[PDB]
Amino acid sequence: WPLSSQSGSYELRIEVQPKPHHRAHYETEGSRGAVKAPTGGHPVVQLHGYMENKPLGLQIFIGTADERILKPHAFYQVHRITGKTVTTTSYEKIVGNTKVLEIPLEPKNNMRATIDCAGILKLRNADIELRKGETDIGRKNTRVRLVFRVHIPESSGRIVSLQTASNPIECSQELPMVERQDTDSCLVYGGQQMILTGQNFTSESKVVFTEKTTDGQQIWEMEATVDKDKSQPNMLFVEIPEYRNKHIRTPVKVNFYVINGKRKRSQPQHFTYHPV
Amino acid sequence: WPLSSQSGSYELRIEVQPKPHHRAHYETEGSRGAVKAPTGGHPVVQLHGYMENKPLGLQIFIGTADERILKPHAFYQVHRITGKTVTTTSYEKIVGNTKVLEIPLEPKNNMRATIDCAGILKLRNADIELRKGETDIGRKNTRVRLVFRVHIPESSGRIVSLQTASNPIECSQELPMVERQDTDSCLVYGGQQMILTGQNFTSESKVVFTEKTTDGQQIWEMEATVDKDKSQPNMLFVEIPEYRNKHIRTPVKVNFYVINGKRKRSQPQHFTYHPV
DNA sequence: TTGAGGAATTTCCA
DNA sequence: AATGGAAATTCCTC
Repeated sequence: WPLSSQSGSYELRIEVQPKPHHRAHYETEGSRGAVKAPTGGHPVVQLHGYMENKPLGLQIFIGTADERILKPHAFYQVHRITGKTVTTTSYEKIVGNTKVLEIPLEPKNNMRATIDCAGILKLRNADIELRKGETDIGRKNTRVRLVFRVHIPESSGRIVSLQTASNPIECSQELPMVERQDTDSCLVYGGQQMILTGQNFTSESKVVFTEKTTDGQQIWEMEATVDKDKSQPNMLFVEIPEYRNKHIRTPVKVNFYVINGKRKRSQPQHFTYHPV
Repeated sequence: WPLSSQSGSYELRIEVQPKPHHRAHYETEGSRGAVKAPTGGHPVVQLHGYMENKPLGLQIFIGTADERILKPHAFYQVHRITGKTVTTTSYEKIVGNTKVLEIPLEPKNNMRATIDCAGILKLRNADIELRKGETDIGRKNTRVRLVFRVHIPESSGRIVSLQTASNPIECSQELPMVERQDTDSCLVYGGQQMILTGQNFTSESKVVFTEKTTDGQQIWEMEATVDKDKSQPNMLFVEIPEYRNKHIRTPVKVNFYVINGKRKRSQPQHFTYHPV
């Protein structure tokens, strides 16, 4: 529905936001999986002020993230994952030019709902812009927001319709960047703390040290553990790794980079090791 | 023609081989240009033993590079560039399920021909494998060879058919990273050699030194020439540049970075200059 | 169209 | 079914 709503006398809140990224899939591919949450779980929606003992139907559809008139995204449609097992929530498929998922919000769970039945299909830019009426374009526009709605019936006969939107979700298959290093060196034993000040640093970021021969033959590689804290979206706390040879009589130049998965390595950062 | 030939009593030789790479184009795009030669010119084909004063027709078609039964490539077709001007050779378009270009080989030029009217179209994998008969596949198979043929008529009535093939031609279309510096300093005069050990280093890589005021106003910038060798995919040989002021009575801190085009600069690398 | 360089979508694989 | 990883084929832009 293009009309905007909010959170009237009660309140519909997203208790658990979905990961910032989520590669969507095409009709040409097979499901690319449900929208997952950073916690390794799934996003969670909850209706608070409801006291009655009647189950409502939470509605889920994919909407726009940028611009600003929250509306169904023309190039994305929620996908009903048929989790023969993994699925913890029942589903239903409706329409209105855009597909909508309806999951039950039951008081049994304190009107709380785990969303692990929602995927993200991606229609083909051409196929869309090709239909009479649409003026928006797909190109470069792949940000999305999960939209949740509930239609609360009050004994008085009225219908209160709340709605909420997740944070933005990138839906396309963005690398790390280091600007400053808390420390520049340390000695063989390691231990000392190094705080990296940069960008794109996510909870899934990794830091690895490496040493190469003047040619390029990497002879050393070791992952230095990041930190227990949520760190920061632009700050990492790395515990300098130990070295492979404490018995050095001259400092040793090495490198360390930040990586986010596979094809996501930051430029090599310089770091030296002083002999005992 | 699937049948193989060679170089009988005369000889058909490629006097100038085509560059190893050449991004081909789709019917969906516009010509991506004629096949060019490393010399900046174009490939050149020549028939030697011919003495008669009659022009023959050199035939050009795109064939397979790998495997080994030199044959028309099913996913590539020569493209007749309509060089309203740049074109130095006339052309003709034939068939046989595969398109063939026929350029004239005239004695005026010593039966020599400059090939600057040949491009490389790329049919769509699906569109091909979809036709009854073909069993080969496009996927990962994008190597090609320019094939040239001549049909030499001998007064005796016979027909001698020679043929030759260019070297293989790749037909298909990420910032630098410095991990180690061979040298750390040098003095004003420069000259000394510096070997950079990193990644992504391509033949088109450049190295520039720079100096800035504590604010950021860059007052010095000079490109230090790389090296004649193919260097390495992870190793560069830079000849330290000269400095702008030999008359310094104190060392000077400067920087140097590796760049691949425009938006491809590596982090600034530290380097100092000692006074005479 | 011609002629490319540089990406962003779609399709494909293991 | 669910994804991670790429090749392919469109798309922009000048």
